[PDB]
Amino acid sequence: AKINFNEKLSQLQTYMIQFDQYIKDSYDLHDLKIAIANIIDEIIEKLKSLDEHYHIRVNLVKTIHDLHLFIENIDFNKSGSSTASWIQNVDTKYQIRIQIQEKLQQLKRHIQNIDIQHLAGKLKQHIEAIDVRVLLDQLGTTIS
Repeated sequence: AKINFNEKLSQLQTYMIQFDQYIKDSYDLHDLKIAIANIIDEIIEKLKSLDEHYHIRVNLVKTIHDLHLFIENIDFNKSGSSTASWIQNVDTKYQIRIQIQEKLQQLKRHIQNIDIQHLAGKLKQHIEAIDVRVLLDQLGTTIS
Protein backbone atom coordinates (compact mmCIF):
# COMPACT_ATOMS: atom_id res chain seq x y z
CA ALA A 1 0.00 0.00 0.00
CA LYS A 2 2.84 2.41 0.81
CA ILE A 3 4.53 1.69 -2.54
CA ASN A 4 1.24 2.20 -4.37
CA PHE A 5 0.66 5.50 -2.56
CA ASN A 6 4.18 6.67 -3.43
CA GLU A 7 3.59 5.73 -7.07
CA LYS A 8 0.32 7.68 -7.08
CA LEU A 9 2.00 10.71 -5.51
CA SER A 10 4.79 10.60 -8.10
CA GLN A 11 2.22 10.31 -10.89
CA LEU A 12 0.29 13.31 -9.54
CA GLN A 13 3.52 15.33 -9.28
CA THR A 14 4.40 14.43 -12.87
CA TYR A 15 0.91 15.43 -14.03
CA MET A 16 1.22 18.78 -12.23
CA ILE A 17 4.64 19.35 -13.83
CA GLN A 18 3.18 18.57 -17.26
CA PHE A 19 0.25 20.92 -16.65
CA ASP A 20 2.59 23.74 -15.61
CA GLN A 21 4.70 23.13 -18.72
CA TYR A 22 1.62 23.23 -20.95
CA ILE A 23 0.44 26.46 -19.31
CA LYS A 24 3.86 28.06 -19.80
CA ASP A 25 4.10 26.94 -23.44
CA SER A 26 0.85 28.60 -24.57
CA TYR A 27 1.10 32.32 -25.35
CA ASP A 28 0.30 32.46 -29.07
CA LEU A 29 -3.10 34.17 -28.79
CA HIS A 30 -1.50 37.07 -26.89
CA ASP A 31 0.23 37.98 -30.14
CA LEU A 32 -3.03 37.66 -32.09
CA LYS A 33 -4.82 40.15 -29.85
CA ILE A 34 -1.92 42.57 -30.34
CA ALA A 35 -2.20 41.94 -34.08
CA ILE A 36 -5.90 42.77 -33.75
CA ALA A 37 -4.94 46.19 -32.41
CA ASN A 38 -2.73 46.60 -35.48
CA ILE A 39 -5.71 46.16 -37.82
CA ILE A 40 -7.51 48.80 -35.73
CA ASP A 41 -4.99 51.40 -36.88
CA GLU A 42 -5.93 50.47 -40.45
CA ILE A 43 -9.49 51.51 -39.64
CA ILE A 44 -7.98 54.62 -38.06
CA GLU A 45 -6.23 55.24 -41.38
CA LYS A 46 -9.64 54.93 -43.03
CA LEU A 47 -10.91 57.31 -40.35
CA LYS A 48 -7.99 59.63 -41.09
CA SER A 49 -9.40 59.83 -44.62
CA LEU A 50 -13.15 59.46 -44.05
CA ASP A 51 -13.71 62.83 -42.38
CA GLU A 52 -11.55 64.50 -45.03
CA HIS A 53 -13.87 62.86 -47.57
CA TYR A 54 -17.19 63.20 -45.72
CA HIS A 55 -16.91 65.88 -43.00
CA ILE A 56 -19.11 63.67 -40.82
CA ARG A 57 -17.22 64.67 -37.67
CA VAL A 58 -17.72 68.37 -38.47
CA ASN A 59 -21.45 67.82 -38.93
CA LEU A 60 -21.69 65.86 -35.67
CA VAL A 61 -19.79 68.54 -33.73
CA LYS A 62 -22.09 71.19 -35.21
CA THR A 63 -25.08 69.07 -34.17
CA ILE A 64 -23.74 68.75 -30.61
CA HIS A 65 -23.16 72.50 -30.37
CA ASP A 66 -26.63 73.27 -31.76
CA LEU A 67 -28.28 70.85 -29.32
CA HIS A 68 -26.40 72.42 -26.42
CA LEU A 69 -27.45 75.88 -27.59
CA PHE A 70 -31.10 74.79 -27.78
CA ILE A 71 -30.86 73.32 -24.28
CA GLU A 72 -29.31 76.58 -23.05
CA ASN A 73 -32.04 78.62 -24.76
CA ILE A 74 -34.93 76.94 -22.89
CA ASP A 75 -36.36 79.91 -21.00
CA PHE A 76 -38.03 79.16 -17.67
CA ASN A 77 -39.38 82.71 -17.28
CA LYS A 78 -42.36 82.24 -19.64
CA SER A 79 -43.03 78.57 -18.82
CA GLY A 80 -45.71 77.19 -16.51
CA SER A 81 -45.79 77.73 -12.76
CA SER A 82 -45.32 81.48 -13.17
CA THR A 83 -44.47 81.91 -9.48
CA ALA A 84 -41.59 79.46 -9.91
CA SER A 85 -40.66 81.50 -12.98
CA TRP A 86 -39.91 84.30 -10.50
CA ILE A 87 -37.03 82.05 -9.42
CA GLN A 88 -35.54 82.82 -12.84
CA ASN A 89 -35.41 86.49 -11.84
CA VAL A 90 -33.69 85.29 -8.67
CA ASP A 91 -31.18 83.71 -11.05
CA THR A 92 -30.77 87.21 -12.50
CA LYS A 93 -29.43 88.21 -9.07
CA TYR A 94 -27.65 84.92 -8.28
CA GLN A 95 -25.84 83.95 -11.55
CA ILE A 96 -27.39 80.48 -11.42
CA ARG A 97 -28.26 80.30 -15.13
CA ILE A 98 -24.70 81.45 -15.86
CA GLN A 99 -23.42 78.47 -13.88
CA ILE A 100 -25.81 76.19 -15.77
CA GLN A 101 -24.55 77.52 -19.10
CA GLU A 102 -20.92 77.12 -18.00
CA LYS A 103 -21.52 73.51 -16.94
CA LEU A 104 -23.33 72.79 -20.22
CA GLN A 105 -20.46 74.25 -22.24
CA GLN A 106 -17.95 72.26 -20.17
CA LEU A 107 -19.93 69.11 -20.97
CA LYS A 108 -19.99 70.18 -24.63
CA ARG A 109 -16.22 70.61 -24.79
CA HIS A 110 -15.65 67.30 -22.99
CA ILE A 111 -17.92 65.42 -25.42
CA GLN A 112 -16.43 67.15 -28.46
CA ASN A 113 -13.06 65.89 -27.20
CA ILE A 114 -14.50 62.35 -27.16
CA ASP A 115 -14.43 61.00 -30.73
CA ILE A 116 -13.80 57.71 -32.53
CA GLN A 117 -10.06 58.49 -32.64
CA HIS A 118 -9.66 58.55 -28.85
CA LEU A 119 -11.81 55.44 -28.45
CA ALA A 120 -9.70 53.50 -30.96
CA GLY A 121 -6.46 54.72 -29.38
CA LYS A 122 -7.55 53.80 -25.85
CA LEU A 123 -8.78 50.41 -27.08
CA LYS A 124 -5.41 49.72 -28.71
CA GLN A 125 -3.65 50.84 -25.51
CA HIS A 126 -5.76 48.44 -23.43
CA ILE A 127 -5.22 45.55 -25.86
CA GLU A 128 -1.44 46.05 -25.93
CA ALA A 129 -1.13 46.73 -22.18
CA ILE A 130 -2.69 43.42 -21.09
CA ASP A 131 0.05 40.77 -21.12
CA VAL A 132 -1.30 37.28 -20.39
CA ARG A 133 2.20 35.76 -20.47
CA VAL A 134 3.07 37.40 -17.14
CA LEU A 135 -0.23 36.18 -15.69
CA LEU A 136 0.45 32.62 -16.87
CA ASP A 137 3.97 32.72 -15.43
CA GLN A 138 2.65 33.96 -12.08
CA LEU A 139 -0.05 31.27 -12.07
CA GLY A 140 2.44 28.51 -12.85
CA THR A 141 5.00 29.70 -10.31
CA THR A 142 2.82 30.61 -7.32
CA ILE A 143 0.78 27.40 -7.53
CA SER A 144 2.82 24.33 -6.56
